[PDB]
Amino acid sequence: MSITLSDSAAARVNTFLANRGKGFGLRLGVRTSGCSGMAYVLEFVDEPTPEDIVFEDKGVKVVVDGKSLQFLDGTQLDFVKEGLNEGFKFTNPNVKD
Amino acid sequence: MSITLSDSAAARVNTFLANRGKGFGLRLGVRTSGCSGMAYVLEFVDEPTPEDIVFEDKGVKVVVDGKSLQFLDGTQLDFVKEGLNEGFKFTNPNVKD
Amino acid sequence: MSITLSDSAAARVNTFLANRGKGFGLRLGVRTSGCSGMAYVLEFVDEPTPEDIVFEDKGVKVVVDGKSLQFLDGTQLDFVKEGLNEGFKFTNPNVKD
Amino acid sequence: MSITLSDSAAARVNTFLANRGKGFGLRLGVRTSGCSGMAYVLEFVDEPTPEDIVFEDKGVKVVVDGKSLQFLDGTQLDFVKEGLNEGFKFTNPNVKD
Repeated sequence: MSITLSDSAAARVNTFLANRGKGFGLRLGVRTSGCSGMAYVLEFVDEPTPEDIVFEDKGVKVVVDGKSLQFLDGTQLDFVKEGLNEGFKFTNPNVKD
Repeated sequence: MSITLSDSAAARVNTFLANRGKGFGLRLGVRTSGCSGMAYVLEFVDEPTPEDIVFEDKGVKVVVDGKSLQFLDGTQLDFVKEGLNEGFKFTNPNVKD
Repeated sequence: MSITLSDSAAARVNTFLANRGKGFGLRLGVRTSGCSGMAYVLEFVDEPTPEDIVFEDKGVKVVVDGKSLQFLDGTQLDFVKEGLNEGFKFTNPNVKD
Repeated sequence: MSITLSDSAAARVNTFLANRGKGFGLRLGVRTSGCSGMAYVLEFVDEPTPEDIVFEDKGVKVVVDGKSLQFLDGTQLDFVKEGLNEGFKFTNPNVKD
């Protein structure tokens, strides 16, 4: 944590968790986009691994691999509707552009 | 640091710094690629700002904004030649894909 | 996590948790010793706060305030017997002396 | 950096550096106080090692071992006079007591 969710993102995640009928909560992750690039990833979690770090915002369990925490700290997960596009959006004060 | 450069990257950076004729060294940075994405950035530096953190690998000064250090720690800057493509490549043990 | 417990520490903590009859697990914390000093602190936890980060080693829930994580990462909690003294001991590879 | 010096601390350090007649600046470090304890350390630096991270506040070069940066980030070095006592004092918002 110092990872936060906006109302709409928590709502969206809770919506997903409710329709599914099970699950511990939300996984934030990170992967290479290619060569000089990082991509954020979202997944459902049923079970935290022993490698995982677990925390809470707006009553949503967020699971983050311990090794990925350096990249994700300070992240605000938002859910936005822009034009014909609707989906999750990651923000950092520390980062820019 | 715990940011490292490979021989070829240091060489490449030193090559760039030599042909240019001036410069303090190398800036590692980070920017949003879009929505759920981070892009690594490389720039020349003539002057560290007071916000900057400075360190050394293979006698190359690396300058990193203090706020970007969470994302870049553990980074190995390499320089690779693959097919018709030649350029810088960022690696992290912590990250994957 | 990247916070670990030795066998004896986990045993000791589980022993404590068993005799007590309840509790979520273990809190690792940090406080000022005075002027130029930090002291590690151990406490029982019944409830993770929303500020807390939770993780696992040897089936012991470790709770760490999100703000204290910078100081505690890489910590090995051990439990040692030395002479007439027996108690918890904190180690870091990164740190020395 | 995100390590800062107060006016009095920078003054004090610069005073020390001036009377000495040489030196690159200031080393912030960390050592074990004993068992469950950390102590902050201050030293002069003439030469940053390749392991070191260098930054600036109030035109004072602060040198911090890369491995010690997790413990020192967010530190405010102050210099205070309290009673018959006068000396350096380390603060963190993140930490308490």
